[PDB]
Amino acid sequence: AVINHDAVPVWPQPEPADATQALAVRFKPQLDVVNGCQPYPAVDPQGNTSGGLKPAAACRDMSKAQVYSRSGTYNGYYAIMYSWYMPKDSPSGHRHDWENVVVWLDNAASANIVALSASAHGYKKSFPADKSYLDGITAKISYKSTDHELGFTTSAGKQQPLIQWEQMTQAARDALESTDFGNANVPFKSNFQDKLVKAFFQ
Ligand SMILES: [Mg+2]
Repeated sequence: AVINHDAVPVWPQPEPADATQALAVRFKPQLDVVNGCQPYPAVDPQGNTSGGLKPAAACRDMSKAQVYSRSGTYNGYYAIMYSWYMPKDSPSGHRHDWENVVVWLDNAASANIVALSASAHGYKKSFPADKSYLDGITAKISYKSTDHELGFTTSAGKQQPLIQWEQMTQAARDALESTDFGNANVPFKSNFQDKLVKAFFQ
């Protein structure tokens, strides 16, 4: 069920069990939280989910940091979607926030970044990928309200422990599929392919 936002444990990053999981670890992006909440854990292995916060002192604890990913393919390219949960999106807003960036690769072996798509109010798209947004192969993402949205940045960011959709318990996947996050939507549940279509760079 729903538990207190600050009581959801950080899911430790496991060793990658296969090449899908190792690749998502390798391309884990950096996030520069300019304003608003830090990323928090949204789900635990029993399928309890975050109750969020009613619309930053309650969502600034760096020890709660977490990032999610799901991998797949679309239209001949390889996609790794990285997603963050924030307990609220309140520029002065609503309970819960789900944001995601898609790192597009030509294929999972060559693993050349061909484009980046960042969620915003649709998707901002950097295609061909602007190298000033990459630290090596590490995309530099911002989280900022001017609603809080993702964007690309040249500023260095921070990283979080990654738990992948492919590494979660079934209870956690079921909870992410079924839970009402209100104005926010999990972008890597059964809508994953639909979101990749919207993120696609043409
Ligand atoms: Mg937002």
